[PDB]
Amino acid sequence: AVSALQEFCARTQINLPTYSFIPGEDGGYVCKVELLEIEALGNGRSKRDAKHLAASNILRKIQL
Repeated sequence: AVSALQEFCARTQINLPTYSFIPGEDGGYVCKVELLEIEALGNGRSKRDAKHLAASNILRKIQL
């Protein structure tokens, strides 16, 4: 998902997204992504998983 968002950003000539991670309540990981003043979260058992989930969510918000 992250690659798709970064590619999207390139094609649309906008800034790249930034990410931040916090411990999840269930012992997993929660990721926040910020781009063009849009926020989205992702929830998974790893930073990898959460990062892509967050990227996917924010991508839809901006792209669609």
